[PDB]
Amino acid sequence: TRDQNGTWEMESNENFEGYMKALDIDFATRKIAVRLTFTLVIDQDGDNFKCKATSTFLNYDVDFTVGVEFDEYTKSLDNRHVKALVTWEGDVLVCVQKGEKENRGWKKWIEGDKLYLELTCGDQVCRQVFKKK
Ligand SMILES: *C/C=C/c1cc2ccc(N(CC)CC)cc2oc1=O
Repeated sequence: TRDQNGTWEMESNENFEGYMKALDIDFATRKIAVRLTFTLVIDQDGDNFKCKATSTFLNYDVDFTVGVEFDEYTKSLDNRHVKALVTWEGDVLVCVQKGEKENRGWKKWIEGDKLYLELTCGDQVCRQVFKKK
């Protein structure tokens, strides 16, 4: 399915530190961030997405339209400027963040009532799995 609407509670988190280290997140923010569980709230209407990931400390907010390139200032993460583009590869939602970092982006897909998120930077791949609340 291409329907990722929902409130999604973290079930698994693998190699979050490696991804954040690849982004050069400072040590203290990174060490706290690796410890924390996230809820992902995805508000999707056709091609229009609003994605909010919340923890007790760090936050992530992005709005986009599938297939429309946009400037992203990554800000609360690594404070960089990228040219972001979100598209479908089958039922996998693929984001490429064009900029200083290679292989930077993410992939989101549904596999049996679970939402998978892959965060990529360089040769680092973080895998997070969420359950629909
Ligand atoms: C497609 C959604 C990706 C995504 C990206 C994120 C970046 C940073 C963070 N945090 C804590 C809330 C910083 C450690 C979370 C996050 O969640 C996501 O789903």
